[PDB]
Amino acid sequence: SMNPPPPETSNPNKPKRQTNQLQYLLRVVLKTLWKHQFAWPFQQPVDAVKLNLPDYYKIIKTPMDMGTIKKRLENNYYWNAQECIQDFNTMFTNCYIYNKPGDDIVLMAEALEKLFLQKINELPTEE
Ligand SMILES: Cc1cc(-c2cc(CS(C)(=O)=O)cnc2Oc2ccc(F)cc2F)n2cc[nH]c(=O)c12
Repeated sequence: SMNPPPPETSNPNKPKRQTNQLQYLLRVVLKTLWKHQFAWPFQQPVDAVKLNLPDYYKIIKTPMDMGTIKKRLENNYYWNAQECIQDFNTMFTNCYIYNKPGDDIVLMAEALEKLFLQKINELPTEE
């Protein structure tokens, strides 16, 4: 029932980096997913109390959401782009585990996941 604390977006002891790939993930990949018509449920941690989903955090043990990912990109929380990509893949996998196929939320996540994959199919490089 209770909402756990949301995932950290800053850690003074974690080594940070900004790469061109990470800057792209923020400016292009995240901000394009953000504006999609299906993005709104994924823009903040799932509020199990508001939604009356006391089982949500009983089943989902590594929560993740694009709002968290956004703040992590903006705080250069990540070391490389694959760390970020893994937060996206965790967010989608969470949705498919907790829900069932055909659910409206699942249809939303599948659409987002395909757009996301289009956008990271080609990332930039550094010289
Ligand atoms: C990942 C995620 C996000 C949400 C969700 C989040 C918010 C925003 S907040 C501040 O209240 O948490 C509102 N409604 C939601 O549920 C929906 C339920 C039907 C639907 F068609 C569209 C939804 F967005 N849910 C709900 C159930 N399962 C999930 O995996 C899930």
